[PDB]
Amino acid sequence: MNIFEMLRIDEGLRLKIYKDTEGYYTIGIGHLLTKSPSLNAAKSELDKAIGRNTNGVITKDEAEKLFNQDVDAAVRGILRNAKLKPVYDSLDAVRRAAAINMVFQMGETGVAGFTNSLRMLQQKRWDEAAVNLAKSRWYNQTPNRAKRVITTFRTGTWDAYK
Ligand SMILES: CNc1ccccc1
Repeated sequence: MNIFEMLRIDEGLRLKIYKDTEGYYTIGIGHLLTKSPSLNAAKSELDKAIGRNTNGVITKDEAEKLFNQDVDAAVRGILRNAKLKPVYDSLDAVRRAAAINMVFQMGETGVAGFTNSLRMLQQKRWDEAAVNLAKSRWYNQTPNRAKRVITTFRTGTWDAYK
């Protein structure tokens, strides 16, 4: 198990444009295309990302390419965020994957509002952090996925993904 396998489980793989849990046009392995309610706008974003006229359909290779870029961009974003970087750096590799998972799902900004969880995670108060993390819109809207990510934060193991 690793960050790529973890997010592949949580996000799935779909080669046609679909709506994510929030109703936003998405493709591949959780690659958000747009928050716009326009399908044509999403197809435009897809063509831009892939570099060809896709007509709402991509290959597995293309999906995995976007997935690579998205994971890489999530990590690089964390490291350029003044609030997230110190907490991330303080974590072990397993919990770092849980950190990337969150940023991948809700964006950098969404996570930065977990100020109290971030502090508990840096202090390594794992049970407390796990309790605080679940007191969120994130947990309430996606409980099963959030439980897995929180368990990873709590334990520093891959038990929730086995
Ligand atoms: C709580 N998730 C998270 C995300 C990014 C860096 C540290 C922690």
